[PDB]
Amino acid sequence: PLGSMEDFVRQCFNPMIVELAEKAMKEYGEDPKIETNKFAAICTHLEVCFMYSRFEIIEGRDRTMAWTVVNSICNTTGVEKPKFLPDLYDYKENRFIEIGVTRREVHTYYLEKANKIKSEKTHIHIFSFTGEEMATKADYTLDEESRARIKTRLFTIRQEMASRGLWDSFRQSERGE
Ligand SMILES: Nc1ncnc2c1ncn2[C@@H]1O[C@H](COP(=O)(O)O)[C@@H](O)[C@H]1O
Ligand SMILES: [Mg+2]
Repeated sequence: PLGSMEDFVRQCFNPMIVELAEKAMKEYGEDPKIETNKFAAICTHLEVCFMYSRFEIIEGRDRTMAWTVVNSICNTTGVEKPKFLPDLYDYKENRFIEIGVTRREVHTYYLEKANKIKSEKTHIHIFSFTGEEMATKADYTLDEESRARIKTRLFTIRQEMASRGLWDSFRQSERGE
């Protein structure tokens, strides 16, 4: 009763999500059949981006199209150009957003992300599988039920992993970037 994380991924995520995630892994020479906890994390983070998004999706795009979209927004608006390539753009609050989904402590992950991107303008919003969240300046952007729907989906993933004996490994395998 330990299942295959690959089979879980292909069965419990939307195929559009799985295909984007495989595309993203193959781009970096990681194999979805091998690095399966990573495959699941990737799909989960994609699904959160899509649920969160008013918003232009950046994550999930081919890197040349993602930078085209970033540059196009930056040279249309005032906005500072990110050094990395965020997840979303918010046309309302006029800023890029980095979304994180973590199996570690949310403050730890948040500050890792803040330290990587070194931006005063890009908003960071971190979700955990425990239902904890942390967002830049305690500005949460979306309303309560929209964030609750994201947390609920995270719990559903976790329980469905547990059901297959996949949670233990998945939850223990996250490293710093
Ligand atoms: N569409 C995607 N393309 C590449 N990596 C992704 C995608 N969705 C999720 N991920 C993974 O989920 C997190 C996304 O990276 P970041 O956008 O820096 O939080 C990292 O764990 C990524 O490797
Ligand atoms: Mg991203």
